[PDB]
Amino acid sequence: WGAQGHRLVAEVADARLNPTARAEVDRLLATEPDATLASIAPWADQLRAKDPGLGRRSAGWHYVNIAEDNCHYEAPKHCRNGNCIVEALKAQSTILGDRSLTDGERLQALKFVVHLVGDIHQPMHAGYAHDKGGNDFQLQFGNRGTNLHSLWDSGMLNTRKLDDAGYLPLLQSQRAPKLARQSNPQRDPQTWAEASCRISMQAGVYPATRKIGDEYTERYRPLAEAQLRLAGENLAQLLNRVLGARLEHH
Ligand SMILES: O=c1ccn([C@@H]2O[C@H](COP(=O)(O)O)[C@@H](O)[C@H]2O)c(=O)[nH]1
Ligand SMILES: [Zn+2]
Ligand SMILES: [Zn+2]
Ligand SMILES: [Zn+2]
Repeated sequence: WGAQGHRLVAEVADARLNPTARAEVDRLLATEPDATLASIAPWADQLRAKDPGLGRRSAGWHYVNIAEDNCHYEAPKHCRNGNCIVEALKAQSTILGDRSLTDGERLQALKFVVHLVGDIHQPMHAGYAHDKGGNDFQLQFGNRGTNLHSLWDSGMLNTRKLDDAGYLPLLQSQRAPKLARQSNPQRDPQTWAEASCRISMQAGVYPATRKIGDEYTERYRPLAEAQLRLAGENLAQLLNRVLGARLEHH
């Protein structure tokens, strides 16, 4: 996603934290001036500016392109050296949960988990390798040139002309998605990447022409918005497992 999609995933999740996860998230955020779950959500995309070395190391962590393999993930083939979103989200979830680490280490992991649960719910972050997740599929959207990747990351969301405060309650108004009955931080990333890949391959998501407009928005913007809600609910369920496992006896 672009920055707004990332912040909205985090805003959906933030309100769904259990009291233990609320307190631990707040404690980690308090170590960095002005940090909220939402404000840190775009951080991992900003590393060319903020941390070039980490930026180069983590660039591949934002996606996993499995559509040519019919959305069936295989770590050795699709994720050599762990350099993809499935294995990165698993590892950052483990790091985040490791209470023996420093606040700085666990806050960095939190930044990645918040971002990556967003990205693993963006269809075009789990799509074709051969066109770089739709980045190479250039098209006209209304009167403006873009590409299929950017259309899904932000172009459709931008059609609402809402700031986060306007967009958030719209996402919250949707029918609740059915989640897994339990969080499994090591197994759910693959599930989510494969589901996102299947959307990238759904009929019409790749349009039959290179000139689209309101018909495309009206059909697929609801699905992008459903994916933001789902990502936020899945992020809260994951943080509740990693950071909120005990109320009594914490
Ligand atoms: O197939 C691709 C290629 C790139 N990216 C996004 O673009 C960023 C920059 O990739 P690159 O142009 O530096 O390889 C990645 O971190 C990722 O967020 C994708 O989502 N899918
Ligand atoms: Zn993104
Ligand atoms: Zn993207
Ligand atoms: Zn990203």
